[PDB]
Amino acid sequence: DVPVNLYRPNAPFIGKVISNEPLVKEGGIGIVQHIKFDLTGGNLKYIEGQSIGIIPPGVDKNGKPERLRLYSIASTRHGDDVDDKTISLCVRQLEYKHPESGETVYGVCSTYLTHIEPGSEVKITGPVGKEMLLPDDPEANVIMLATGTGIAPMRTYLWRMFKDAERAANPEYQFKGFSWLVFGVPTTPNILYKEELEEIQQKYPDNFRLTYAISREQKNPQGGRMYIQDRVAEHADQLWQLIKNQKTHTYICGLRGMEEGIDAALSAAAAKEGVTWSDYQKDLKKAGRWHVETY
Ligand SMILES: Cc1cc2nc3c(=O)[nH]c(=O)nc-3n(C[C@H](O)[C@H](O)[C@H](O)COP(=O)(O)OP(=O)(O)OC[C@H]3O[C@@H](n4cnc5c(N)ncnc54)[C@H](O)[C@@H]3O)c2cc1C
Repeated sequence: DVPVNLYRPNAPFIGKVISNEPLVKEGGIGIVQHIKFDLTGGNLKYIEGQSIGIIPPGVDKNGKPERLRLYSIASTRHGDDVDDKTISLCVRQLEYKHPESGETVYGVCSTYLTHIEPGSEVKITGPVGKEMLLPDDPEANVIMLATGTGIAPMRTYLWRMFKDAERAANPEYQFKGFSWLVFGVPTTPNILYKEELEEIQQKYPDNFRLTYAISREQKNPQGGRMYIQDRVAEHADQLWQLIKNQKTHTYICGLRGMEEGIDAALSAAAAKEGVTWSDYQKDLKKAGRWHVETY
């Protein structure tokens, strides 16, 4: 029932770019683009939580072909237009430091993708991943802990859950559980999909809670910048009480190193009731209720 590896690196799907919109608004940090691809002419199917590979053009410094980089799928199975013909990605341009040869180094595949023109052909492989899939249980609770581009799989769940055209397209899935997104970003102009996330919270105030950790605008109780781990510690008792429900699934996605602060908050909360979190978390992973994708 889960599509996997319908296309592989030795014979990828050649899709075309339809659009390439900026997501970071004026005053924000960096470049993050929303890129939609045409899937007509092939049989690429996918579902929510999965990833696809992109093969960038060119050769590395040794003269070898550039390999694929994985990107979380940012659209539901139906695409943004709910027509089953497209797929979207949420790509941040990677750039960095002086202690790495030269001055500023630009990532090959993320620079390629964030500056790609409509009409351009792209090499696509996949889909891949069964670690971040959404339960078909409409009464599930869904905790979502994201930073930056880790918002991508979360957007596929929330759109499936709360978009009107999705609800009309998926008769089998009419969500009525509770979902909570904690989204960590550096500025308010960096809140990817801010307008659409906040519209969902207005229509479904009993089914969706939205919490931000904005580091250049908020301080934690110790005086430092507000990060997602500071927000998780703030609500650690509530998050633990929801995690004890048999229906609750937790998703964590973003850049590596966010998992350590989430566990230390949830550890202190579990300890109060005589539970060892790291032991409890193993059972959750085997049960398929603890989903992690960091990179
Ligand atoms: C499952 C999965 C899902 C992903 N989803 C997304 C997504 O939705 N959106 C998204 O933008 N990205 C996503 N990523 C990351 C993405 O695959 C690529 O790694 C990223 O876009 C950078 O690729 P590049 O080709 O731009 O960089 P490369 O050109 O390969 O540059 C990366 C290399 O340079 C180095 N480097 C990187 N950062 C630094 C730093 N601060 N200091 C020093 N050296 C550094 C390392 O050697 C790293 O291997 C995902 C990764 C995985 C594994």
